[PDB]
Amino acid sequence: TGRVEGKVAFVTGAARGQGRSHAVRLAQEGADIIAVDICKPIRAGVVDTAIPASTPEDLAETADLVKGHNRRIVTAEVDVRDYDALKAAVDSGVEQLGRLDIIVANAGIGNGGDTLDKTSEEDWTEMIDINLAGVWKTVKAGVPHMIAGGRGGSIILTSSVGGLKAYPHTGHYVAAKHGVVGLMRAFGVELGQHMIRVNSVHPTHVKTPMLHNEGTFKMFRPDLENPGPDDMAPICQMFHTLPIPWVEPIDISNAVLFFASDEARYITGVTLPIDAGSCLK
Amino acid sequence: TGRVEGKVAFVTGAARGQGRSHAVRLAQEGADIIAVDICKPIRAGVVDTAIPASTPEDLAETADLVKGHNRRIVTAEVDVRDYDALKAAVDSGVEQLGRLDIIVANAGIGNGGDTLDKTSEEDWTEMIDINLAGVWKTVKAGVPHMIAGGRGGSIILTSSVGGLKAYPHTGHYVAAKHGVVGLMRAFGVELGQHMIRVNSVHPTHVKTPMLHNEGTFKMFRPDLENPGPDDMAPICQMFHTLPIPWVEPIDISNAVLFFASDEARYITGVTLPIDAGSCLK
Amino acid sequence: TGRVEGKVAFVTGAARGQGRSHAVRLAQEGADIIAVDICKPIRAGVVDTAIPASTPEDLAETADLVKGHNRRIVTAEVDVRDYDALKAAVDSGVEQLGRLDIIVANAGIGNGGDTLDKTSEEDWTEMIDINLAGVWKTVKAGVPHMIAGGRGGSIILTSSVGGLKAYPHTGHYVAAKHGVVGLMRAFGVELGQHMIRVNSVHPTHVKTPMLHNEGTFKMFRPDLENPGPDDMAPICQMFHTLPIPWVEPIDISNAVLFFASDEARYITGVTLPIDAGSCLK
Amino acid sequence: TGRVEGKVAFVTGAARGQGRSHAVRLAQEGADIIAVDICKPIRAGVVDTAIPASTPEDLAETADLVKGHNRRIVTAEVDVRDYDALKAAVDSGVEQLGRLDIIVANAGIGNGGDTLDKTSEEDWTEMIDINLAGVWKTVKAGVPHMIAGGRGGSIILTSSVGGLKAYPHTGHYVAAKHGVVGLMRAFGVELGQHMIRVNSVHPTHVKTPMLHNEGTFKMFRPDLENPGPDDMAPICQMFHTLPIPWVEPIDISNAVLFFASDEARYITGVTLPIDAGSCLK
Ligand SMILES: NC(=O)c1ccc[n+]([C@@H]2O[C@H](COP(=O)([O-])OP(=O)(O)OC[C@H]3O[C@@H](n4cnc5c(N)ncnc54)[C@H](O)[C@@H]3O)[C@@H](O)[C@H]2O)c1
Ligand SMILES: NC(=O)c1ccc[n+]([C@@H]2O[C@H](COP(=O)([O-])OP(=O)(O)OC[C@H]3O[C@@H](n4cnc5c(N)ncnc54)[C@H](O)[C@@H]3O)[C@@H](O)[C@H]2O)c1
Ligand SMILES: NC(=O)c1ccc[n+]([C@@H]2O[C@H](COP(=O)([O-])OP(=O)(O)OC[C@H]3O[C@@H](n4cnc5c(N)ncnc54)[C@H](O)[C@@H]3O)[C@@H](O)[C@H]2O)c1
Ligand SMILES: NC(=O)c1ccc[n+]([C@@H]2O[C@H](COP(=O)([O-])OP(=O)(O)OC[C@H]3O[C@@H](n4cnc5c(N)ncnc54)[C@H](O)[C@@H]3O)[C@@H](O)[C@H]2O)c1
Repeated sequence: TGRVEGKVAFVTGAARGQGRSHAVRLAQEGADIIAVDICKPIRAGVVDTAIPASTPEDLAETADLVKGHNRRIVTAEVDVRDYDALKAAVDSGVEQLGRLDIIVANAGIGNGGDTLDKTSEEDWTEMIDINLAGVWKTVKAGVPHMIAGGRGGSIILTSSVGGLKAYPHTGHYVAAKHGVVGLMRAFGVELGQHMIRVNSVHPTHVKTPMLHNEGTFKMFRPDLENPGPDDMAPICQMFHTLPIPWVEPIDISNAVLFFASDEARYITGVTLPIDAGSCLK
Repeated sequence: TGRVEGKVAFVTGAARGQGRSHAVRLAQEGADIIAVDICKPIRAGVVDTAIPASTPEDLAETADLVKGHNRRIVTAEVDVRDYDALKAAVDSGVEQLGRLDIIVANAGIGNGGDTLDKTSEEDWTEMIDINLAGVWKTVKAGVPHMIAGGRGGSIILTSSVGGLKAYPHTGHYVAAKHGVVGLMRAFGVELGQHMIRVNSVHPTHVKTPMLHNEGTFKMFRPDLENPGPDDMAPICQMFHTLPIPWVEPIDISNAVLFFASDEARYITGVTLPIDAGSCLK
Repeated sequence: TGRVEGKVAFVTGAARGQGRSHAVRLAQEGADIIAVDICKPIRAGVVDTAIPASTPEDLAETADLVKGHNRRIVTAEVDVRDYDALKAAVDSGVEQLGRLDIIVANAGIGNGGDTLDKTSEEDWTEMIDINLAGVWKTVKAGVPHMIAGGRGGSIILTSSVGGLKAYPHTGHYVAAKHGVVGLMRAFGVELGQHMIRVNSVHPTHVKTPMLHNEGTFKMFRPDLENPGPDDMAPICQMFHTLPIPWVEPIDISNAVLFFASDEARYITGVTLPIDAGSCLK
Repeated sequence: TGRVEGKVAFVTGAARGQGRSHAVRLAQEGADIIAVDICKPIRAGVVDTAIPASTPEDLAETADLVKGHNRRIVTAEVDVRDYDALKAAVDSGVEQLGRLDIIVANAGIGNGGDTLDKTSEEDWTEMIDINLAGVWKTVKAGVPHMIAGGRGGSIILTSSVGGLKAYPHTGHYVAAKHGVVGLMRAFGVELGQHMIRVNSVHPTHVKTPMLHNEGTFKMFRPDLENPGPDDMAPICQMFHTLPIPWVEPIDISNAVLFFASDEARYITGVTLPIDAGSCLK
């Protein structure tokens, strides 16, 4: 039997990166998946962002990978900011798949890059709306289905090392990610009575398009004209106690899997770094 | 002679409660004050709140108390959500008083009271807008004046025990107050280069109208028909290691004063509970 | 293929309880075991302790269980306080089993029960010597074998909820268990360069003879003449967010297994509660 | 009126450095002092230490400074490891001065410098005995006098940044200093009933002979033949968010004074860094 055999997991930001990885790993271990992603640029008139937008095709690819593990998947192209649309998608996914046992609130963005005193209200607001309020909305949408099932469940919120410590030029993201720790604790204290566990994962740098993009390469290596990942690697590695530059999506997925599984049945309220020792520094 | 002699402090939520106490204590110790408060109900059409709104007269009373210590005060009736209006008020205050050395981001609200899965988006959004984004706006408005002075300075953010641990029916407030810890850390890492310190205070229950109101008395003591503070005291006391029911505004002001003063010149990045040992439980 | 297939784990306190469970779970998942336990009363002339001593037969039983999973086990009856004897036992175990990949520093005691200001130096010293210095000695004995292997490895220290928060009448234990968090961090920063991860587990109450003994029953339920586990259960449950009285040894072993496995290859420096939400309170 | 007018403070490690500063600062603010220090080398046959020993004359110099503030002082040359001697000294001090309101458990050492896997049991044991068990003994000796006074009180334990995070080659010290956080929490939960507050201070580098010695200069600047403090400054500064190389004893004393004073009457259970932002990194 797989470690989440017979369960259903709702994963946001599932089009690519960590969210894709979570969908696929959970499916490998026996779960069917409700996979949602915006699949559009975050800001309507704007495609020229450092972090590229995801596409409908990215989400279709996630679906094909999940089906390759002989599991079912319901996909929906929906913005976690649009609560009514998100709730409709989750409602339909639970109709189709029969239950909801696991929530992985993974969807998130980067924007901005100014000091916090020079950050625009537009960048601030978008950041809070997705990375904090969107996580709230994700749990709010899924949890009535988990409660009604009467079997308990497991909720994993994606924070960051930035939910535990700060770094210059990321302050709006740090505020949001710290707020996610509050959501984890608040939901944990309210939902424990239903044998629902709530925990957060805190990745260091992860090899996804959020990290590996031209804008980010240039920010980490302003001394170079056309830096790539190999140029950024030694700078990222300085943040770690283990001598690696970043973790992989599978590393985060393996933590999510642990929390989702019955092997972590009595683990709730925890902030778990998957950070190669960043938080020891 | 005073511990903040010759300094100027910008205090939000100064109409009453802790913010009034901060303004008066800092003035007692030699600071002039830029005091801001919304001075009206939080939600335009709405006075049916458990926590009563502040008034213009409340802020005028604070001003009289500050003047009683032979210090100057500039007051403004402004909502911390309205960044342009807040910035204009602070700009005018610094014109009048000559400098800005201390920021105390104290303004905050309570609302709601449902479980977090049942919290309205209206209540959520108002809470984040004031208790998280309002604190960000407060620092953003004040800090250019502190940087430009070239003398360093001290920024104190008011979080809560709720910014460190959760309690049922307060989850949106907990998310905001945890976000405030992120703001503290983020501003701390960015502003240290200017010899600006950033720290947060985390009160337990404080005797102000935010705690002492009819709605709250009845909520803490549903067994009584007309409960007052004496009836709520033993319930609040159960949260503490020291056998007291709540701290007073002066207790929070004394911590603010410590952080504002040169006696805390090299203290930055700290989360300081004034909590009667709540966080030991 | 087991999650620790082909590895060797060194587990202290392996005669019963959590340590036995760790040996057996790790064996089930493919590891051979170096299992050590004092197998005698902690204090030479003294058998009438609240927590009963382990016996040689207890350790023989652990061995039979590991062999039942078709794995190899080397046992040794040794006190973790006797560094030279412990080192000799580990040296022999590694000779026999070929490598050392995982260290589980699980041996521990309770004693005392007075307030910390009334705790005897005898009780203090024994507590520190086993629960803090014995953990240090365990890692010190095993890690040269792990380093010399050149394959990286994983070290798990057993702390407690008492390594993160205090409770009356357990203060010497709390000091030791907080010291264990220091050892985890210190070894983590030093050993990361070898791709050796170091983490700590923090159990709430666990159903082992350390919890389930006549002395402890009477302490939790002084109102009863002959209390048993059922009488203690509701008191223990008040410490938790999930409505359970205690976790089982397997719950701790499943966390140890996660950290020991390649699925946690980049997780280091973490304090992981398996505490049913005790640390949310 | 001084901020600790009419109080008596018991300070260990009072011969020089931070302890001297605490004694003098508390005296300046109106407290009489029971000042203890070993005033001898730590290890009987041994003066070849990087950190120089204190002397009886150092303690006499502290006493002269306290008397210069027109306060009384009782001095004793006593090792905090010798509980019976320490208790006898405190008992006599309280006879002479009439009460005990404040305890400052400041005495501490450095030794060793190997990795934790290569640290001798001699160095380990001395470190735990003084920096952990010595702190326990200090509170144990003083606190009955505080309890019996019936006026409440304040206990400050000196930990370190090393009680919150680790650094290579300091692991035994880190274990002890983390244990001190456990003592603080344990005493906090037990003594709150008596209106006794317990808190810890966590200095970064402090300009005392523990930091400023030949051995340490050479260790921080192996590239130089005869390095002094000016050469060590930029290396220490790299650990901080504020651009300073170290704090001064007065900075720690100002935090001790705050906690000792009625201005911190409801503050208990807190870990307070005076660290120039080290813990933000
Ligand atoms: N990549 C890193 O280094 C790193 C480090 C720490 C934490 N994180 C966090 O991990 C999580 C996953 O990020 P990732 O690395 O996979 O990045 P990613 O950008 O590859 O994936 C994020 C996915 O979320 C989706 N998304 C964003 N906003 C959305 C919205 N409003 N509604 C629905 N979907 C939305 C995106 O379209 C994208 O497909 C995020 O919360 C991120 O903040 C990332
Ligand atoms: N009272 C408690 O028990 C308690 C406990 C922990 C933390 N806190 C926090 O302490 C701080 C002070 O609260 P208090 O106890 O003095 O309560 P209070 O309600 O007496 O005072 C808060 C003041 O903030 C003002 N304010 C609210 N929203 C505003 C806005 N948008 N713009 C400008 N001013 C605004 C109010 O008008 C009021 O005068 C708040 O951040 C609160 O969350 C309070
Ligand atoms: N049982 C609980 O509720 C609980 C809660 C939190 C943490 N812990 C910790 O979990 C760990 C395991 O305890 P357990 O619950 O399995 O209790 P247990 O008493 O059943 O098992 C502990 C084992 O450690 C062995 N041991 C003790 N001192 C030793 C020494 N000097 N040298 C070698 N072996 C020695 C004992 O003989 C015993 O076999 C301990 O570190 C304990 O402090 C236990
Ligand atoms: N100096 C730093 O950079 C630094 C940084 C963090 C924490 N600390 C801590 O601050 C405290 C004060 O150290 P300091 O900087 O003033 O150093 P210091 O060496 O100048 O002073 C420490 C004093 O403690 C005394 N002492 C040591 N062992 C003793 C014992 N067994 N009994 C009685 N007295 C004893 C010494 O004789 C000395 O007078 C210590 O706990 C230390 O670990 C220091």
